[PDB]
Amino acid sequence: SLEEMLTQAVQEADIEQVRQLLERGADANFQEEEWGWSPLHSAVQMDSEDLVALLLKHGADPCLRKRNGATPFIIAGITGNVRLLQLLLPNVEDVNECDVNGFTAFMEAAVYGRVEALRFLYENGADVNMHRKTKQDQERIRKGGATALMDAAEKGHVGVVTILLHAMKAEVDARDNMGRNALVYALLNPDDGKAKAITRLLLDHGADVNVRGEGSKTPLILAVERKNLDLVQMLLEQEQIEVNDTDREGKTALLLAVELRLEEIAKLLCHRGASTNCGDLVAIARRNYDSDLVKFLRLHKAENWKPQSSRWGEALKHLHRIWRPMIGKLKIFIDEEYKIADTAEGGIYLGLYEDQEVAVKRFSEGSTRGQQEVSCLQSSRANDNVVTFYGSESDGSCLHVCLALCEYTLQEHLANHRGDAVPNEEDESARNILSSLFKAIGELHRSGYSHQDLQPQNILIDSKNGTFLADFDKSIKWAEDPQKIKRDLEALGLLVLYVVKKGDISFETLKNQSFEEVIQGSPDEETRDLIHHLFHPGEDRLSSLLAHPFFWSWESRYRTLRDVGNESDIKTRNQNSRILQLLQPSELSTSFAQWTTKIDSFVMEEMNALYQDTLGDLLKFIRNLGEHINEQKNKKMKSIIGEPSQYFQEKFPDLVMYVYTKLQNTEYMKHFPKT
Amino acid sequence: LEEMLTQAVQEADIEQVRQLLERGADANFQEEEWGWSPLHSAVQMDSEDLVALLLKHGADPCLRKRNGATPFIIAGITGNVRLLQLLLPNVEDVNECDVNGFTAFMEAAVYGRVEALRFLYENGADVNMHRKTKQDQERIRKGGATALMDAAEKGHVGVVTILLHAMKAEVDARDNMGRNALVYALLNPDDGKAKAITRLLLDHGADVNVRGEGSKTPLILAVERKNLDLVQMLLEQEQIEVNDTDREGKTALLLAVELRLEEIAKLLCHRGASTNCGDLVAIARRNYDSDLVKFLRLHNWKPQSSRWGEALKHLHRIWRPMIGKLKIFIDEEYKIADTAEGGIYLGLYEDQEVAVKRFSEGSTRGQQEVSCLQSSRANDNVVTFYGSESDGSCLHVCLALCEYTLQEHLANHRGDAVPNEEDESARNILSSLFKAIGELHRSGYSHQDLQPQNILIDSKNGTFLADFDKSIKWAEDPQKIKRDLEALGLLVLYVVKKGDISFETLKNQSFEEVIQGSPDEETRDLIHHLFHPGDNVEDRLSSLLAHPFFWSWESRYRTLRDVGNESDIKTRNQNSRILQLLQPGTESTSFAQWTTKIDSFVMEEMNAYNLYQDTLGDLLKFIRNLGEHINEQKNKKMKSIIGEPSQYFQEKFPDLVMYVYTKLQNTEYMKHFPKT
Ligand SMILES: O=c1c(O)c(-c2cc(O)c(O)c(O)c2)oc2cc(O)cc(O)c12
Ligand SMILES: O=c1c(O)c(-c2cc(O)c(O)c(O)c2)oc2cc(O)cc(O)c12
Repeated sequence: SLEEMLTQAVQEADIEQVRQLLERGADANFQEEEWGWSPLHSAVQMDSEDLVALLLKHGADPCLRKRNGATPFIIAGITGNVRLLQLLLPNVEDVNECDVNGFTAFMEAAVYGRVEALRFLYENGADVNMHRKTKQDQERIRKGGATALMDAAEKGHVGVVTILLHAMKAEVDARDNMGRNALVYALLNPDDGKAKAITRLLLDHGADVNVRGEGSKTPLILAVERKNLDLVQMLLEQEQIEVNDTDREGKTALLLAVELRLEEIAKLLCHRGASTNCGDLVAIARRNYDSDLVKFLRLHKAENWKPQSSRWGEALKHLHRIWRPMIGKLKIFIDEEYKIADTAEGGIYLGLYEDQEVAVKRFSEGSTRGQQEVSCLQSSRANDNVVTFYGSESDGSCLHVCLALCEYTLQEHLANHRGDAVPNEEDESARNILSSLFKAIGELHRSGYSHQDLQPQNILIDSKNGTFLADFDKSIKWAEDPQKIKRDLEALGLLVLYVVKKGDISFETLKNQSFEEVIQGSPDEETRDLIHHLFHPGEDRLSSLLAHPFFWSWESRYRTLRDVGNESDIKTRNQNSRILQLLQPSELSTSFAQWTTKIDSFVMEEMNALYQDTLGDLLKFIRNLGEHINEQKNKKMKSIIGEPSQYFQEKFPDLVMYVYTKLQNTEYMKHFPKT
Repeated sequence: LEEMLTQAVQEADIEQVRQLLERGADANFQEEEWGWSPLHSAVQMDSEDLVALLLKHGADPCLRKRNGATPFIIAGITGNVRLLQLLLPNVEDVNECDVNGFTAFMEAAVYGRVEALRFLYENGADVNMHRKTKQDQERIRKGGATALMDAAEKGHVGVVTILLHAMKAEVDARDNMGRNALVYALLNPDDGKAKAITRLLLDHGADVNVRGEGSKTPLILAVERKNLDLVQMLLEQEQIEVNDTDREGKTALLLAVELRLEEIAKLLCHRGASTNCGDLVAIARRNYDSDLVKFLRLHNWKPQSSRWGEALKHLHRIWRPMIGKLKIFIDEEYKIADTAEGGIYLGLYEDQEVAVKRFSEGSTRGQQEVSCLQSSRANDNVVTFYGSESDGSCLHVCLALCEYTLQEHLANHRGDAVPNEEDESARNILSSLFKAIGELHRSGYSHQDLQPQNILIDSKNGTFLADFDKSIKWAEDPQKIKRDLEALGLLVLYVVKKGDISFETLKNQSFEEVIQGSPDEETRDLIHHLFHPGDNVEDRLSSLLAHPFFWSWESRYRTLRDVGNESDIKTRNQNSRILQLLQPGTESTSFAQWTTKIDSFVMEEMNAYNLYQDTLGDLLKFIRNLGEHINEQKNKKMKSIIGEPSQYFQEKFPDLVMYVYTKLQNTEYMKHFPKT
């Protein structure tokens, strides 16, 4: 706290407290570990001649570097005080000492427009044509290498540029590692006046005008985008300028002028020999409502992008063909032709995000619902079962949310494929859809968000039969109300029935039913138990419910009953054994009590070649039946049973649930199929 | 052709139009794309002759195009007054608006056509009419702007003055967003026109405490524009609330210090702006504004990654300027790895932790990376692509942050599994790579540089593909796909061998050398199929996901059991189909005379009735019979010798799984294979 009380004194500019602590034994070279600012650094920055002299009296190193490698001498280039530079010069080895990015004290006078500081460094040996030497990470991407002339032109300091070109013999056509001269840096100053002045100074000295800057843009191209006829006139005064130069996207200087509705600039470019066959300029000027420019062009007289979606395919071809203004990276047109669905605000339309097909949800930029949607999506990019979030683009008044384009809604999807499966077939599709919903909602909870509006319209299907969660305009962070999760689990239960019933029961119908009514509507015991656990849960239950026998295939259910019936203690009917102790409950009346009286009598006799009405002997009955069903002597028996998995679940619907319940958290859990 | 003759209207040749209108061309012909009739195209180009010539032929001046604007409305844009006169006696309402609510009066304001504006005023046009648009736009509070707002946005000082005085315009009118013309004025890039209109609007009583885009006040827009003149003009109003905050809670003074505007900040303090809305002194200090620093002196984010955790806490804590949506600082503390260009650093992209690969904005490899990523967003096993932000010279590619490289990961978990345990992790890694590379091919891209440094592991042990800086579209060269499958083969061995064999060592080996390095027959066969996928490669990676390499040891044991339970194997019917496929002709394999290679005690006890023959069929019967009875009480002695049966049979006869798989691959008995 002795060194730390001296850094507080320098900021308060109490000169006496500094003298009191420098004689008390405070470190003058003490660098704070965060950014490395020494007391000598902080004094020069705030321009206090007294504190810089007082600390230099106590041996404060003027070569002491900060985190970015800048000495207090270099900082004096920023401050611009000439007598601070005088105080530090006799203790500096090289005046061209640069920080880790290559910034010398000379450059810091140019960047900040410190003329009196710039001149002092000039006569004292500072290099005017010094390129910045930075680290090898920046060098490998052609960064750095700029001079003081470029720095001064970028900042628009007309005073500094004039002195460098005349008094200090600066190279006007010097290049950085990117290949850019000071002319490019000049046209980037938003002030129209300052840019005009520096351009004149640079052109008269011989700066190359056919150079490339940001986006392969020439100075002529930058002048058009700035909408400054004066800057264009100065450039076209050179005859060697290449007017037919193309930028990254292949747009020429003339093309951008017509696009931006600049009558005189477009006229000037044509009169200087710019080619008019680089685009349909007349139609562009026609849609701009520039009658004068349309006529002027009259007197001087391939497609390949293929969309991936099938439903929206032909519509995407049109949206790519037509011209639209870009909202950042998004190409969108608000029309009934490109509408996807209606929402509580703005609706959903087709769009193109970096030439990628996306579905666009629109919000008023002030809407809290828009914020809740974009907040939840950014956290669920790692969620595989949530629609892929591209980004958000603002037009100033409309919040555009671009999402992965899907073919049909879950409600629509179940309808379109309703006629595929015979009515008495294992519904594999229902398990694939519901499981992916468990994964989406489960991982969404671990991400701290709850959907709050789970309905089949909010569940989409892509072209590859994948199911995704979407429409988080009503989502919340469930930390604020921990028990609000129950709504998603309740809606998940209704979705289990909605999907099992292949969509025949409407979701509105399911919302108006009570819990007991919904349970009755389930066709089997596996669905009834699953929905119960969703309405009556106990943080990661949704992952644990993926092992529920609902998601077991009929072979896996058949395989599991076989494997239990192969237990040694069931086959020997060891009443003392653990396995029968678990299967011996208390409970109500099961459908497999006196199970011998409900099976075909022909099968009963051949298998007895001592079955009791216990559960253990039923599974033993399944084990012997399963291993031997295909033997020659059982061909007649095989016709009675048919497919055995369907047979036992048909005669005893509660069998799978009953075995699962008793063996859930036991050693015999190992007989369950792997999940 | 008859209606396509209307192309002459574009050339505005009067002779051909009069000649073809009597030839039978539709004057109201609307092209189906946008609905531009010949009368529409004429008013757009301002042709006095063609409007009269077409009005002679009954051309409807109320005929609407796609956006609902009549040729009369278009005349508001053109500004020719005699076109308005030619159409006025044939228009029901002068305030007829298009589908967005643009009337002929408003179209004169947007384009600054004063002579058109004056004519429409005295003929009944509504000056304070708000735009009535469709309910899609209305439900997001879009539209509703007036002619005063239209003129202020475009900066036409002439039109604003006439509207405020001669035409009784409401100065404090609000749109559906809640914005007045003053907000539309401050958005004009022209400094002069914005200043003039602001004075005209303020003198009439325009509300200055209004909110625009992003809850920005008029004062805030002047500060962000860096225009001292506009700030003084606004602070001349006494009712202005100077301490009003935008959406992000930034006040007028706060934004001024951040942007290094000395005098504006000084002016705001002299007008009563609060100084306790932020650490203003330090902000001016890091801007190197010595005078502004002196002047002011006189007056929970938790990262999810574990490895990079403490570093993300610092990057969120420190202040950095934003490169679009990316917060990044190039420092050794936040370095991840070095690349051929730019290296890899930590960053925050929309407050999310991301790994950033850096390129020069001109680099073609940077373009190939961002090109391949945009196509692989739907690929679950490719690193999640967040977005790309440009700093003007550096292409920043933000990707999902992963913990360790596959090479690093195998080392860190090398000590986990006892050497004689099923390598489950190797199957999870390779399968996800097959899914990643497979779907990448379906997306039309090939990796071309598959190496373990290009395979990442997230926090949840998930494996992802990355480093698409050398990817190509394989349509130009279809057979280059085999290279990715060849590198995939080396990855199969590299992952099975737990990384002990270096990848460079494997790249210098030949095909036959690499195959020899495989420790078992399942790996040996898989690697072969990747080196020889054939010219009909197509979707071979999907078909190889059913290869017994990805079968669990339980699934292999279950399948050999299930085959041994076939009726014709238990009865040893040599004529049957099942045995003909397995045993045709009178054997070279490790299970020939397999009865002589197992412990004699197990061999004898199993013989409890014809004994087991040295045929393959009885081996599967031997596995089935052993499996069903292994846990019986009287077999406790036998159980100890074999141990885990799956491990036993695959070790004594390594080719058993491959031999059964090969013989039953495309048969009815394929059903015994595990489900995929
Ligand atoms: O791609 C999408 C999509 O197709 C639909 C959609 C919704 C309906 O209600 C329909 O009837 C319909 O045909 C499609 O909604 C979406 C909602 C999102 O939040 C995000 C999307 O990407 C989609
Ligand atoms: O998240 C990433 C990541 O962590 C690494 C990485 C980490 C290491 O620890 C290394 O040693 C290494 O070489 C690379 O690379 C990446 C490469 C990408 O193209 C994209 C990424 O998202 C990552």
